[PDB]
Amino acid sequence: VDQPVHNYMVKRIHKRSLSAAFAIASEALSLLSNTYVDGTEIDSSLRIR
Amino acid sequence: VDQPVHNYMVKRIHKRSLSAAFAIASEALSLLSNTYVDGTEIDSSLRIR
Repeated sequence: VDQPVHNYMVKRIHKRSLSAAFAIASEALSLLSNTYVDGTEIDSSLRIR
Repeated sequence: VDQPVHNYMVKRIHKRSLSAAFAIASEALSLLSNTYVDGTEIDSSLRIR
């Protein structure tokens, strides 16, 4: 004679990641570090670029 | 980890041409360049031709 069964299960999460890079040039940092000092009509175009 | 890439290309023009010929006989030149000397009934038909 049989009796009904109960099954008990358990699972565990798995951790992953994503990574994306982002470069910048040396002249880009040099043009982006002004701190309200420059502003001639030739450096502004390079900063905008 | 990978970082985005930009590309720059430059293409130039290339020059070609077309040529087509067109001939006029010397008799037709003598007919067309009378400079107000002809005008009879038989020169007019040759000038029209």
